[PDB]
Amino acid sequence: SPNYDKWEMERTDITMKHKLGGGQYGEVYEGVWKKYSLTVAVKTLKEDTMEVEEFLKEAAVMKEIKHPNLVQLLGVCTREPPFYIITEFMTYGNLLDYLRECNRQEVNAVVLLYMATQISSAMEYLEKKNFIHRDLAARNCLVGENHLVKVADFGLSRLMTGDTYTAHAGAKFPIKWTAPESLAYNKFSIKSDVWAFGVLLWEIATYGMSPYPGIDLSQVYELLEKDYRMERPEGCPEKVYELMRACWQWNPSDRPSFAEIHQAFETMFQESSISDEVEKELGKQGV
Repeated sequence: SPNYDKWEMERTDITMKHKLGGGQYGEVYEGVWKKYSLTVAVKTLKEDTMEVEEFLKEAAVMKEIKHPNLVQLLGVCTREPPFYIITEFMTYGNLLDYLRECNRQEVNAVVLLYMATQISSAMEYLEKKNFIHRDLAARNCLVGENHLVKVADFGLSRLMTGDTYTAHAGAKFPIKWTAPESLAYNKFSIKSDVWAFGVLLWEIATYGMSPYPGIDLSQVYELLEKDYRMERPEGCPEKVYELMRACWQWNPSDRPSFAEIHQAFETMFQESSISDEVEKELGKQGV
């Protein structure tokens, strides 16, 4: 069979539970895959099916990639019109929703920088293999136990060339995460995804606050096109802000690579990562 998947397993082997985002995250449910007795996340695609392209693409990428910092496929069911995408159960939900509802005393600056390190590592796997996310965001990242964050699919595609305008019409969901270049010309590149990563860095440092909050959506386009980019989050280190602002560099040719971004995280997280040379802790972000 041409649409067969060894990842495709019997739906009957899963007992569904509570919906994890049936309200405003799609038709997402909790389940348990009986033959392993492990709790799972189940995406159904029955009702509105606004983006069959994007959910079916999630299955396609997860079969071509596997890493603990990319949401790992547990199975699928694409043999049936109500398409299912089965993944791991992440305890704390989306990174966006977690940070907004988390205890900032526990989930402090030091973990927040570490999330950005895990995510830049995750993206580096994709970029190495010529995959692109083009839609990178805290809502498109997940968090589980041991403060573990991982990047997800959500419009994850193959970059291949990244030779400008590499897209498929609806190649974005969140407008405030979409680059000025991508708003004006609908053009995506690896540098347009670097913008989305910068907005994600902002989200993490602001405990999940929305980019450019309180300014009108019809004005978002205007300001981003006039080279506007978010300011330093309160409690965010200067060193991280240099990186963050660089991800929002106006010229794509002057904008940093994932190589340069990774080295920036790697040096900063070995000021914090030592966790031994610094006695009596290091770094306190209040609010």
